[PDB]
Amino acid sequence: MNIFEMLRIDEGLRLKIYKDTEGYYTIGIGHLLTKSPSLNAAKSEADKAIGRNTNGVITKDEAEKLFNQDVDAAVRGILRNAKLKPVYDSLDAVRRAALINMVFQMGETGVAGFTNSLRMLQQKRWDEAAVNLAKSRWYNQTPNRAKRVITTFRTGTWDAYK
Ligand SMILES: [Cl-]
Ligand SMILES: [Cl-]
Repeated sequence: MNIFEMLRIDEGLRLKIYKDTEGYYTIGIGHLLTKSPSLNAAKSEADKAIGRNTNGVITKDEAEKLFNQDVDAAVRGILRNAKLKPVYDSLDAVRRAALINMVFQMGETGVAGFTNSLRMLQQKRWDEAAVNLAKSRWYNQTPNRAKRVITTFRTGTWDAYK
């Protein structure tokens, strides 16, 4: 299992514009297009992202290409963030995939806001960090995905995904 396969299980793949769990326009593998309510603003962002007139539909290839960039961006965002980088550096390979996953879903800003859990992860206090992460809108809004990410952090194994 690896980050790509992990995120592919969490986000799924849709080749036509769709609405995410929060109601925002998305396409592909969890690629957010816009938080605006307009399907047209959504189609525009899609064409700009792909480089062609898409009419809100893309191909598998196009989807994976966006996915590749977005994982790359997630990692570089972590490495560039003063709050995130130390945490990341401190973690083993599996748990790093868990933090990338959170960043991909909620952005660098959001994750960075998990001050206490981050501190507990740095300290390697798995069980306590897992309890802290669960007290969040995140866990309440997408509980199954959250449990999977959280177990990854608690265990350092891919069990939740197997
Ligand atoms: Cl883009
Ligand atoms: Cl969920």
